Amino acid sequence: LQVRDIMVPRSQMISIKATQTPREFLPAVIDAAHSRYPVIGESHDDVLGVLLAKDLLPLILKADGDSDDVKKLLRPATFVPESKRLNVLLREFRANHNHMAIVIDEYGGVAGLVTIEDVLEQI
Amino acid sequence: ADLQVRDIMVPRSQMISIKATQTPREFLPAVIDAAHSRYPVIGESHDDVLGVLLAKDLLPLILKAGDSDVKKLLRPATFVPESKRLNVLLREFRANHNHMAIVIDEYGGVAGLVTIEDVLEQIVGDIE
Ligand SMILES: Nc1ncnc2c1ncn2[C@@H]1O[C@H](COP(=O)(O)O)[C@@H](O)[C@H]1O
Ligand SMILES: Nc1ncnc2c1ncn2[C@@H]1O[C@H](COP(=O)(O)O)[C@@H](O)[C@H]1O
Repeated sequence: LQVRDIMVPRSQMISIKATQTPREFLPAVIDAAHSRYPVIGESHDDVLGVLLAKDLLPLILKADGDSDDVKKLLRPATFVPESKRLNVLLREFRANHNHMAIVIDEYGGVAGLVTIEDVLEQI
Repeated sequence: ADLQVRDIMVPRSQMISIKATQTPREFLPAVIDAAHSRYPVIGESHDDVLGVLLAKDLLPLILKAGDSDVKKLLRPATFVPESKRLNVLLREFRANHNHMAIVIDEYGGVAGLVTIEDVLEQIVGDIE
């Protein structure tokens, strides 16, 4: 199997727009209750990095944390091609201690996202 | 290799936990530093696990007035014995979609904690 077969497709990704402050994005984030979210720029094809929910914790004890710039909290996205084999990806997740990869198509567009939990249900 | 939970667990003395009497103002510094997704919450001692706190459940405090009692956020813990085999543990993580279990010794005390990531660390191959 390949990543493209088991990915969360681009339309179904819950993403955070990089222009939004926590005041604006947190309601949808809290509703979705995911651990990690792609952060986008101009479009769903413009993935800037990934936001970990737990990385928002420092904002609780700030004066004005609800107005912070999310770009500063970003981790780089791990990118994989659509054709990446699942057995290879699983070994990569172990080596790099990550949970999420952003899937890019043959044109560099964003196909979707894929997680370690999803890989385990398929191989 | 008949691998068991005790072979891969984070032992009790190395667990980062939160005391159920602590406010977020009190526990957040330790929680932020440790940077885990999930924390056992303890009552009277490290053996008295009340449940688990998910870091992501603290997000509403960014917007709310609150940082001065954790118990309302508590999720039930999943408990497993030290002797459970890893193949069985993996099936349970997959069946219940949980990531963490609290490991219990033969006396009912807390031996440590164990995660799905710890299982995969043990069983998945190196990059070839
Ligand atoms: N940001 C996201 N958008 C859409 N689906 C996601 C996202 N993060 C995780 N998932 C899916 O939800 C599952 C559980 O992840 P989580 O909710 O973070 O525990 C994953 O295995 C993916 O299928
Ligand atoms: N509360 C905790 N205390 C100590 N170690 C932990 C805790 N949570 C997770 N771990 C360990 O850290 C690894 C990564 O989990 P996390 O930091 O939550 O992404 C796990 O696989 C465990 O080895």
